[PDB]
This record gives sequence, C-alpha cells and structure tokens, in this order.
Amino acid sequence: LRQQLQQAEEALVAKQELIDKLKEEAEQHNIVMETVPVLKAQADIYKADFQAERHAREKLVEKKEYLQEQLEQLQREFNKLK
Amino acid sequence: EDLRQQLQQAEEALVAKQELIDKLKEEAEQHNIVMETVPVLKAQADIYKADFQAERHAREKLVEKKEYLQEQLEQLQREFNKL
Repeated sequence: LRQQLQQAEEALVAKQELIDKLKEEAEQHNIVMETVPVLKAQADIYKADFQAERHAREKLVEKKEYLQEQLEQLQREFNKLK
Repeated sequence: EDLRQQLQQAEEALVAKQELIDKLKEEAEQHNIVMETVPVLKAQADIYKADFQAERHAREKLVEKKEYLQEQLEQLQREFNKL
C-alpha cells in the first residue's frame, strides 16, 4: 500500500489551494492599491489648502490687531477736542 | 517498484510549492504594510478638509470684524475731518 503517497498528494493539493487563495488576495491588494494615488493626491491638496487658509487667517489676526489701535488712537485724539 | 516511486517527483513539487508560498506569504506582508498607507491618507484627506473649512470659516469671521472695524474707522474720521 502507498497511503504514504496519498499524503504527498493531499498536502500538495492543500498547498496549491493556498497559492490560489494567496493570489486572489494579492489581486485584491493590487486593486485597493490603485486607490492610493487618488488618496495621496486628495490628502496633499487638502493639506496645502488647510495651511494656506490658516496662513491667510493668521494674517487677518495681525491686520485686525492693527486696526483696533487705529481706532483706539483716533478716539483718544478725537476725545481731546469734543 | 515505480508504482511507489512517484513521490520522488511529488516532493520535487511539494517543495517548489513553498517556493511560491513564501515568495507570496512574505510579499503579502509588505502588501499589508504599504496597505496601511490608505486609512491614514483617507483620514488626512477628510480631516484636513474639515480643518480647511474651519479655518476658512474663521477667516470669514475675521474679515467681518476687519470690515466692521473700518466702517468705524471711516465715519469717526469723517467727524475728525470737521476738525
């Protein structure tokens, strides 16, 4: 009897099946990975804009502190006449 | 005699089969490592978009204060211009 070699064959079919599962998953991995370029692009521009927004807003704060002391100074220059 | 000797060809396959399995099981591990790049980028896209909107909205609010402050800087100076 060669029930030894129906072992060499049982495992062998088991391995080929793993290979086929593995490949299916490598395929799925490959599709989902095509999505990365778009995600990378989206993340990049949205980070550049966020930084430009916050930049231009920082610059508003400084231009508004300035205008608060243009009023402050004009009210005190004005009040001394009245 | 040879009716048994066909594992000597089966094991020459049982082996070249972990050849693929490993060049795969280890490819799969770099497949999942680089796959981590996606929830993060996804997170950054829509979180940085949210932050951009919030910053845009605060920019908005500041432009209002900025212009409601020059509407006061004008009409007060028009009265100071009566000298």
